Amino acid sequence: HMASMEMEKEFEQIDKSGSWAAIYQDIRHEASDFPCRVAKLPKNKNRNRYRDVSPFDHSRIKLHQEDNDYINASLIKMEEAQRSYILTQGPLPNTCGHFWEMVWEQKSRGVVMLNRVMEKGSLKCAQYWPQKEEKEMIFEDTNLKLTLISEDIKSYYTVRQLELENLTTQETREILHFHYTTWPDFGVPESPASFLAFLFKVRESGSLSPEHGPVVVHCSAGIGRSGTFCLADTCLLLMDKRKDPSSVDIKKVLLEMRKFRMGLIQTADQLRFSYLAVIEGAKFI
Ligand SMILES: O=C(O)C(=O)Nc1sc2c(c1C(=O)O)CCNC2
Ligand SMILES: [Cl-]
Ligand SMILES: [Cl-]
Repeated sequence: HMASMEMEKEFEQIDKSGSWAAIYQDIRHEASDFPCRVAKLPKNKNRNRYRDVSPFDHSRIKLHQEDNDYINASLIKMEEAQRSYILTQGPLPNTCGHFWEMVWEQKSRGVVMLNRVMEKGSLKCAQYWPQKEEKEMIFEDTNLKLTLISEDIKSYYTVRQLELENLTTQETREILHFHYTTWPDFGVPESPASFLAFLFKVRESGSLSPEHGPVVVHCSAGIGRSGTFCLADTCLLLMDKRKDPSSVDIKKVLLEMRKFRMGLIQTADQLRFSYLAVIEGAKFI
């Protein structure tokens, strides 16, 4: 609760001085810079959505195949918070099989999608999941079948139940798809409240629990909206875990996160929203 007070005070000071842009640029300046050799290999060029968004070598997810283990995905491991997330780009038409291979191999229970397939007339992500029950998808390169089991469309987000089957073994797994449909690219959710309800729904599902593989989180690039979501979740969690006397430094936590994947949170206003969500979330809880 001491942490709640200090964070509100910090928020108000930043807000009054109009320092969000400067503080965000400071974070960009001091963010970790690690090699992305595998990502930059010529043969992986068509596996990357954006030339300026790559996974670091040290934290990238490796596909368990022998010919090419590369996917644009990173493991964010928050030690104190005991949270792990896989942040990845919105799959390309040729990497949908890879995406679901990763989900299978990493034993993820949930996938958090923070974008729409089409945004402002532009394709931002492949249609990597089935839209009708009787029309399943088969990914021949990775030998997986994907079936839409059910779908619940709400005003701010959609929750789906998917069934992923390893065709090689005929083993099946239930995957939860949490699709936030009202979060504009390079923007913020319509309110802290609707963001928090979404986050709480993801939390309640067990998808973030140590008993499962890490949740898969993605937007178009897997850094802007994806970064905002994970930062808020982790910081909210730390607000609860840490006893007085304590504080939660959102800037430090974000820098910690950026050790695992570049460019997490893409605008100063997304950073500001992160503060708001954590502050409001903590008050509610
Ligand atoms: O989807 C997000 O929230 C996100 O970070 N998107 C990003 S990050 C990023 C781009 C995009 C994009 O969507 O066009 C394009 C240029 N490079 C950086
Ligand atoms: Cl969509
Ligand atoms: Cl950046």
